[PDB]
Amino acid sequence: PQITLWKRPLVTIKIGGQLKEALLDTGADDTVIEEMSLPGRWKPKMIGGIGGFIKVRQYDQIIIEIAGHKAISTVLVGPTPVNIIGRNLLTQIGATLNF
Amino acid sequence: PQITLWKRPLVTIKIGGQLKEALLDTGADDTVIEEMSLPGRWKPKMIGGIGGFIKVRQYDQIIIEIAGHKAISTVLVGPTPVNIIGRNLLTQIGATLNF
Ligand SMILES: CC(C)(C)NC(=O)[C@@H]1CN(Cc2cccnc2)CCN1C[C@@H](O)C[C@@H](Cc1ccccc1)C(=O)N[C@H]1c2ccccc2C[C@H]1O
Ligand SMILES: [Cl-]
Repeated sequence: PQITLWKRPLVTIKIGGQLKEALLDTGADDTVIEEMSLPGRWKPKMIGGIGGFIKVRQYDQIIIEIAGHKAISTVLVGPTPVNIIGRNLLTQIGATLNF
Repeated sequence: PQITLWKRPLVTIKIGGQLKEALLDTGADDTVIEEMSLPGRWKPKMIGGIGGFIKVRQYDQIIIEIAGHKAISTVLVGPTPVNIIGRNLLTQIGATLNF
């Protein structure tokens, strides 16, 4: 699709076998999902936003589907106020910002 | 142009007559610029991101140029880590997210 930006560019994702809504975020380097149970090994990380930092669980090689695109990438899980799809996955689905 | 997302989507902006670099951010509702001297009336506001909220100066009806595209909009100024161009201005220059 070509997504206009009058509202938040939200898409449906599947992660850990669960359907969720997430924000396509060109300003985010990484993909960060709200606190959930996810199976697998992980390692701690801290990531920085506009209001400071949060601690997350970094999961490598996680299967995730984004607006029907089947992907495999690193997914961070932590106390983000919104599910965020960042550049690591925007690149996998071939997204571009056009003007 | 059409900007891929292998790298941060950084562009040159002009604000207050001064050239700066900024991030085109579809995940940002608003536009927030690092602390700078900008003429004009303003009022305080809070904006929230990962990590919490920050207090900024809200300037209404500010002229700004984004990668050669002029626009007039609300611009926030405060202790943001990076200059961010949000949806309020992305929509004004006709930007879309495509995949
Ligand atoms: C990987 C991670 C997600 C942590 N990235 C960010 O938070 C980066 C941080 N940098 C900075 C950075 C910090 C440290 C290291 N490298 C980079 C600045 C830009 N953000 C990207 C933003 O797009 C993220 C969104 C998330 C969000 C959306 C809706 C509601 C809550 C949170 C964001 O912060 N948006 C907020 C926002 C932003 C600007 C203006 C107004 C508003 C309101 C709101 O839309
Ligand atoms: Cl859960």
